[PDB]
Amino acid sequence: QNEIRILQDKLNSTMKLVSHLTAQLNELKEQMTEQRKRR
Amino acid sequence: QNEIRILQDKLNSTMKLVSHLTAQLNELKEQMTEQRKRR
Repeated sequence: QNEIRILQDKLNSTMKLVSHLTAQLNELKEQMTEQRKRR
Repeated sequence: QNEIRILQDKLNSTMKLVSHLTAQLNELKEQMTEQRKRR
């Protein structure tokens, strides 16, 4: 049961990592938009 | 006591996860605003 709780925490961490990846993609899109605006 | 410190670290991680969820919601709102602007 303690391992199951740890597994649930790991799943939450995986969800956070997925959100971080989405944030990184958004940052890349923002950087591309800034570059286009500068040009 | 060491477990209590680990629990405190886990609570900090949970707070970070909550902040990450808020950031994801903000990113979704930004994406919706960008879509509305494009339309």
